[PDB]
Amino acid sequence: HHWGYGKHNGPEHWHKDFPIAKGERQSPVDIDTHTAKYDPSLKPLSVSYDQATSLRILNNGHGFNVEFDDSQDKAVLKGGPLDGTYRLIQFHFHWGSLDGQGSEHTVDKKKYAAELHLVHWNTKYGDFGKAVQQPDGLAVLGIFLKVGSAKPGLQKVVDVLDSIKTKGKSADFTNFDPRGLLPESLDYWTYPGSLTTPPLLECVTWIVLKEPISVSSEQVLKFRKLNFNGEGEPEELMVDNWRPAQPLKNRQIKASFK
Ligand SMILES: [Zn+2]
Repeated sequence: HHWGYGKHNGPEHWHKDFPIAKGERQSPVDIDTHTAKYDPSLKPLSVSYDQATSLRILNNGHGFNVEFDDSQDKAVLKGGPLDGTYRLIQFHFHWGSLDGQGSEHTVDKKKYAAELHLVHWNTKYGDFGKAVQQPDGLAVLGIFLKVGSAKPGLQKVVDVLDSIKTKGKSADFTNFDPRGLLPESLDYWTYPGSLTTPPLLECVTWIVLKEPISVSSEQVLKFRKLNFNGEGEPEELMVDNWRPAQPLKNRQIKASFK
């Protein structure tokens, strides 16, 4: 039936409804740090989030999204391997039922507790809908989360989860600053890939940050209390909403650092 992360509707079943699941540039992938090619041509990333305007937080049945006003160049990403300006539209996380799993991408086979994705679309295309149809339509910034000390900037998000426990629930979520989720360093790996949830379109330039951010176990615990189900239905906890690593195939991962 509808895609999900369960035994009968999980990742291994997706290809039946979305054949692209078996495509040539699918994500996520395992980052082999020894075979990644350091590229001197890669410029530094430019993250301009000081004018960012968040509007709402929503439980979509497979995770939660924090949405932003993308009607103007308020929160943009440029530089790095990107040509042009990319507007922030929303961010979401992927996590596990246990601290030893949860991330989509892995580094030398290592899995992190969760992975944050900041989705941006190329302004040359006019709207998100047109952008996903292009090979250079999206730019997604991936950040790993490890369990350790608490991330002060994540608490606002953690506190509002009670309000959107079930599928379809949404809440006002204004004045949230995404800068508080960024690691100290901006060194990264980059490769051409896809969305990790259906429709799985191959329109993404992935920018995966080397440095993980730390969050407390109490913080990730609250993520695990969300529900996949709608109100009044049998409770199914939202855990392990991650897709496993796909074949790299004809692709080379480049590093911005040595
Ligand atoms: Zn994602």
